[PDB]
Amino acid sequence: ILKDRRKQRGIRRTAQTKKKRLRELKNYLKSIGYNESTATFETVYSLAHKRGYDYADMPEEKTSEEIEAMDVEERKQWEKEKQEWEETKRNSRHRKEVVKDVHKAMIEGRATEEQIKRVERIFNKQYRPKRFNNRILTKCKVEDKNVRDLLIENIVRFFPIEQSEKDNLKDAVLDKNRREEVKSFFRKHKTDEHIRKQVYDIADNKLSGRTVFCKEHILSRGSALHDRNPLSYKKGIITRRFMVTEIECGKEDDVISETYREKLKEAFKRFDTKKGKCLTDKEAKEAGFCIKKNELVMSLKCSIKGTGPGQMIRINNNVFKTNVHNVRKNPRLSKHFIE
RNA sequence: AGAUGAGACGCGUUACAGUUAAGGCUCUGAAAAGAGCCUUAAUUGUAAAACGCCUAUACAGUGAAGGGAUAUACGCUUGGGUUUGUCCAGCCUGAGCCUCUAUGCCAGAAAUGGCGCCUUCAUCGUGGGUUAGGACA
Repeated sequence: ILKDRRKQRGIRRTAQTKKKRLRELKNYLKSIGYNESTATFETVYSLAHKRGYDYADMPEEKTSEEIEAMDVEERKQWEKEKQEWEETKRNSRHRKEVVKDVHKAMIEGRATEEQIKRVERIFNKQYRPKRFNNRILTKCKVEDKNVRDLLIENIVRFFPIEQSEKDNLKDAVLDKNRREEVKSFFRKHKTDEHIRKQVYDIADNKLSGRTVFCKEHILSRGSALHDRNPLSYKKGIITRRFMVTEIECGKEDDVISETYREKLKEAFKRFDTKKGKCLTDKEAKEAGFCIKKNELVMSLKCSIKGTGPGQMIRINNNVFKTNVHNVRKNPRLSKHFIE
């Protein structure tokens, strides 16, 4: 399964793009004349980390009659999109706000309007171009959404009625005004319910125009090295910080902080707990815990068990858990081991 | 009835540094208390998140000029980097080309124009691509 590979790819490329734009903003603000120790630079640079989300303002707008229409998978995916939008907007700002703090900071530093527009360009510049439209190349190009009229021609051609009302049905379905007329003939002649969902799927132009033939005949130890999340390794004790929700009920004794361990124990005692499985977020939130500003549940340092210094490698500041362990040490990771 | 692919916004982890709150230790002081160190949590700032391989004939920015459907490329053909002991997928890209495919944004009923986009020159720098997926050894 390559879905986790795609997720890691996206995180990697997003971090690289953020590196590129921070480097360009750093270079341009140095080229203006004020490098450091001037409060315009710290303000604008700290704004640049959290630049905002104007590109997808109100993403995937949809009406409730459409929410009642699609399949279970698509409506669960749309609920995921709605939850993603709600979760980001509590921590994301729209970019026109971030532009406003950039303007405030740069006006406070008596800069020119051309410099403000140039910083605006650096903030809005797209580095890796959105190249998405023609990506999947499932081909029968060797003969052995842009196909709308051909597709309804394939659907309607099996109806017993004569060709002229087939053309009128085609003209009714390609035009968005005449949908009630399609319901009129669709009540008039009783076909399968698969025919309604299919025909009104071309009427709503989902991704079905690419799964198609050529137009003339429409008629372990392999790749991964180590764990994703860095661990903390200081003076011989190995720990990693966990959120309270993420701590499983069977692992409460592993928390290094004693007082929060007792509070988690009486949290499991006060509320109904499931023995040894992961505990819920809002279920944990009602008990006595300090709240965070942004994500709204605290974090507690936890001890990692079962592994030790025999696998730990150090790439820059981070310390990871090696997945392959001994290959005799692995030659690719042989230079980064701790001992 | 299901799967490959692009671009960000965010969250989370780690390192360093600062601040606040709570706790512990030491010194000083007649005492109130003052100072310093350590632990936990919250908050802020900067940085890292494959190892590596390839690329300076490259990559990126700015300005000017020209083109922009008689056109470009996420396309085709043929090569290359990732690439190894060998072969792929995916991504990125050189040359030719418009045969298939794809062709964004804004104003305008439209014609059309302006942005995005492509090429050249000058200037400024060092930057860019791919790496968590497989199969045979």
